[PDB]
Amino acid sequence: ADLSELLKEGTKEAHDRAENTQFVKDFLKGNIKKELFKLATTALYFTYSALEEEMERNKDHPAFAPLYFPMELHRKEALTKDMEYFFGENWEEQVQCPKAAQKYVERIHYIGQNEPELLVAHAYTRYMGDLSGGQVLKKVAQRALKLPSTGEGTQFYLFENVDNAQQFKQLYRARMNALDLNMKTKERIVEEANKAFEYNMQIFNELDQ
Ligand SMILES: CCCCCCCCCCCCCC(=O)O
Repeated sequence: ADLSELLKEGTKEAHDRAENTQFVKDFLKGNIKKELFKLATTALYFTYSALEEEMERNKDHPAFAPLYFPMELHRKEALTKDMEYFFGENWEEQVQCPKAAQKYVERIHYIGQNEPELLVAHAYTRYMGDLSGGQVLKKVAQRALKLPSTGEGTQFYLFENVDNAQQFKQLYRARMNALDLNMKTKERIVEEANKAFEYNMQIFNELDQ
């Protein structure tokens, strides 16, 4: 069956578990204060820094190259702007990676250096969710934190180079389903995606504290 279909069915439960964490339910209610949002944003910066370093490393690898979208998808530059807004120009000295995020970052580096055919599990799960959810999450955070109308602090959530998210999600899915993969590796990709949702849940719960 289609890898996209296997990922939908094989990750529904782990997806729902992460969506039902206390941090997510508080955020969507607007109950997320600035300092804690700065920590959550720090976690994203280190996560997407790692993910995009590994996608660039495998940009020519046949099990990943069709999904290399630096212009359309990469978030590191956007997150850098958000970190500069929330912390100021010397933001890099002010942060440290949260422990569960550091564990996810290590797993991304391992996957990209040792099992590049699984890197899609992380890219799909992160960027397809980002594209669907960006506008909703941006509005919630701008209102709750009273952020500037001009978009400072929420550039992570805006895909400046994706004209239409539903058309791009469709293109991305069709390319993923066309990767030449047997059922052995497709099942590992589903298990790696569930692994990602687990790291996701662990980062949320570390934020909740
Ligand atoms: C989903 C709505 C809340 C967004 C708040 C930002 C905090 C993100 C924590 C998750 C980090 C990525 C983990 C993963 O790879 O799944």
